[PDB]
Amino acid sequence: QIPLCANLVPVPITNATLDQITGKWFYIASAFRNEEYNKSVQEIQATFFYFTPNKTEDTIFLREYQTRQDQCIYNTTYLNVQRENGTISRYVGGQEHFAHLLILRDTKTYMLAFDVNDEKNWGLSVYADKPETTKEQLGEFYEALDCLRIPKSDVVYTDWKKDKCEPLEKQHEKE
Ligand SMILES: CC(=O)OC[C@H](O)CO
Ligand SMILES: [Cl-]
Repeated sequence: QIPLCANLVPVPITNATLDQITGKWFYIASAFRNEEYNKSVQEIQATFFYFTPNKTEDTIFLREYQTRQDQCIYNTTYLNVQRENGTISRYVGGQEHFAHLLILRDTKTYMLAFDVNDEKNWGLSVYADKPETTKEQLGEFYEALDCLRIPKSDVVYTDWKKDKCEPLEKQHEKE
């Protein structure tokens, strides 16, 4: 009687999948079951970032340009990859958290499903290769939320008009 979620089926990460995610992405939206997670995420006004996989070490080097309180905060870190599980992981508050990487029909968008920990904390984020998207580009994201029974009204979106990091990224590139 519990309908299952075809867009959330894990898919093993290969060297080809690591090439597919190499490059620049924009953070578009998330929604979590935990309300404090939604409110925490609400302070992030925009974020774009670059991934550079290291296939030997099963890591990905992340350079992130986040706008928070109307300024740019730049940070680098390493994510771990669990190839056979289809997950990538990041240390959050000193604990490793895992997410399934789900590359969408259109390889221009992908989602991270945070469905590896306690069920009361599950959530979904979606990313694209441009800062703006259409409702249609987000079809798989909204279907998955419906299937996870997270209402659309809990989604937190970034607002690209608020970005402050394009000026920095531009200088990082001139150098
Ligand atoms: C795995 C995880 O918690 O996050 C991946 C990263 O935050 C998105 O760029
Ligand atoms: Cl689904």
